Amino acid sequence: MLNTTFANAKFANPFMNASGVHCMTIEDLEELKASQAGAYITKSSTLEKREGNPLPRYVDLELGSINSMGLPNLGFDYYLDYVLKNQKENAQEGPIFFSIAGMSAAENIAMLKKIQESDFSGITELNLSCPNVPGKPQLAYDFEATEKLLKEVFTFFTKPLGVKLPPYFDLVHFDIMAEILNQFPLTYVNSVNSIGNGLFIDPEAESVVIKPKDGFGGIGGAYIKPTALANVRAFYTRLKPEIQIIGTGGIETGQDAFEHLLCGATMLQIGTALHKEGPAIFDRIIKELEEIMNQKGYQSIADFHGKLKSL
Amino acid sequence: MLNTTFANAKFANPFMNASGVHCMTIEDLEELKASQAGAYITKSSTLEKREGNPLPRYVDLELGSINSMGLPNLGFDYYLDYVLKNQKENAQEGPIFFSIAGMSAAENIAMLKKIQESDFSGITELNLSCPNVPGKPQLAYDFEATEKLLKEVFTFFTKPLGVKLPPYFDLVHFDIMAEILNQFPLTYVNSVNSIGNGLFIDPEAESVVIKPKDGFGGIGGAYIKPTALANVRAFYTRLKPEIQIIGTGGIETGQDAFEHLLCGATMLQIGTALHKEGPAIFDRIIKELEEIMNQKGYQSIADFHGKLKSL
Ligand SMILES: Cc1cc2nc3c(=O)[nH]c(=O)nc-3n(C[C@H](O)[C@H](O)[C@H](O)COP(=O)(O)O)c2cc1C
Ligand SMILES: Cc1cc2nc3c(=O)[nH]c(=O)nc-3n(C[C@H](O)[C@H](O)[C@H](O)COP(=O)(O)O)c2cc1C
Repeated sequence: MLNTTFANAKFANPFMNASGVHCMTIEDLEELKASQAGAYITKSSTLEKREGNPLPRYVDLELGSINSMGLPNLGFDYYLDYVLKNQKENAQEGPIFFSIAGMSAAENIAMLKKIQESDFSGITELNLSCPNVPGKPQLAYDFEATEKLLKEVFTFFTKPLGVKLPPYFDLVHFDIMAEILNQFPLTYVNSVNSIGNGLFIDPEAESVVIKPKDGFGGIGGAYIKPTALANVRAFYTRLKPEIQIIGTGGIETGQDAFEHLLCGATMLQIGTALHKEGPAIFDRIIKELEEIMNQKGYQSIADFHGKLKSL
Repeated sequence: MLNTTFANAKFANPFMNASGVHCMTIEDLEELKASQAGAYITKSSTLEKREGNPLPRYVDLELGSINSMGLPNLGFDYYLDYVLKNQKENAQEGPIFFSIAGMSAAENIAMLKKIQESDFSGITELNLSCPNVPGKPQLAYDFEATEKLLKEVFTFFTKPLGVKLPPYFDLVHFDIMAEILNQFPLTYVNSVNSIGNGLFIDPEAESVVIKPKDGFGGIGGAYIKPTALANVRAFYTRLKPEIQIIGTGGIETGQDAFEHLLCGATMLQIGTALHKEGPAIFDRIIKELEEIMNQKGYQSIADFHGKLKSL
């Protein structure tokens, strides 16, 4: 009963992995294809293969996780060849999502041109918010640079495109972003990427727990649900209906999923919890969401989607 | 063993209430004076009395709190007369802190002029980040507006002044702010105010939990510690040594306090936990911190202050 329509495609359920979790190699991707995830997305890629930051760069926290991966990925070509080959063996219902995170505007345009010129018929996600790349600030916090990039992208990109955004914390920022985004034929916006540059400390050792950037890393998990929900909701009420929303952040139980959908998310991505549990999480959370719906007498997501009530 | 020197004043310990919690009326303040807090601060005031937002506007959460108080306060004159009367009857070792949060630059300058002209010899905290006032974006997220205001304030304000800042999530933002602040004879910066505009949902009722701003409110408590610690540490390494730091955010145990001190905070403010526990919290947390220090063989905060180790 979780059938979903997103970007003109039908998915068995709205669950996907969040980019960067369990999607580094073809082996990881095949495991997601074999799981009950309704769809899956590749690790954000760059033109050149990258090793990422020094270890340790990821730590499981009681309330979530902190990481500073530094974009380790097997390179743009590796992922493109994989998706193109999978396009031929139609053994999946729905398109695959392809994430790109170029280190500069030039690199993102180059990758998008290649995607546009290829036979790829899936969905592309432009990551404008990686908080863990030393020397590179989050492009999506610079409204002007963001508007400039999107203008150049839409002069040639005609395929489905969505943007992964960092969290915003001021209503006026939502107004400004929504206005910039509403002018483009975007397929979706995905909120949110990690809460950037947080710090976790081991009081006994009196030190940080991750090696890169003096311990500052992206925060995810339970810590960020309040912000994730707010971002999904704030955008749901300001974006033109043509642009759908993928909600990412703090999803660990069917209840968390239910809350994102109530705010207005259509697809849902699980990061930290999937990293901790493995692909079996999809089976568990699908069962949990269905139980919630059963108890409430709901037979489809359309019964409550975007219907969060004010007081 | 928690003796502290801050703004050239000596305090029995570094603990104080965070502005807005247990400090609305003279009765609240007197209870703080009678508790074991090393110092205390008043509720942010405006020139005129304010009722604040409709109820419910504050909700305790398992991992913190969410609120949209709307600056309810008894007015600038009420707090000033109270602090002035207290100065006469010298029954306190250490100045009292006075928070102001005018709805416009003009209102802030007017209150500051009044403080400058009065006999007030305590410390003033200028709130540049109230995220719960409908229609007003956080001034501190506007670097240019913030620089202008401080430029004007320092052309006449000669008494001790500190600034309460909203959390920042991009290292470049820390660089820009540190450069703006370093040019002024500021006494301190207080990081951080609530994580702005989060959302909490009651899944059973399928609605938000607070009435104002459609349920969007400031987040505090365990949810924000990683961000709080990061802000304190990021500023500690960029600000000129003359500007000290007050760390606020997610403090509820001695260990949380220890982590803030390890990052570089000198004074510590407790918000959410004090709202939940009452002034008796000071007695508990002081014992917990001393217990940690005893186990490690530390006899004063100077032994580990700002000594967080990188990997
Ligand atoms: C180990 C790790 C790596 C990540 N890598 C990326 C990445 O390559 N691309 C991206 O857009 N987001 C990345 N994310 C961030 C997320 O996709 C997601 O937005 C985030 O973790 C918030 O969700 P969560 O609370 O479920 O973790 C990563 C998160 C983690 C935990
Ligand atoms: C009920 C409430 C009212 C608040 N009022 C103010 C206020 O008037 N001025 C201010 O600077 N901060 C205000 N804050 C924010 C805090 O002083 C503090 O920055 C925040 O709660 C983060 O700390 P915590 O994690 O200990 O709550 C308020 C917080 C709460 C819980």
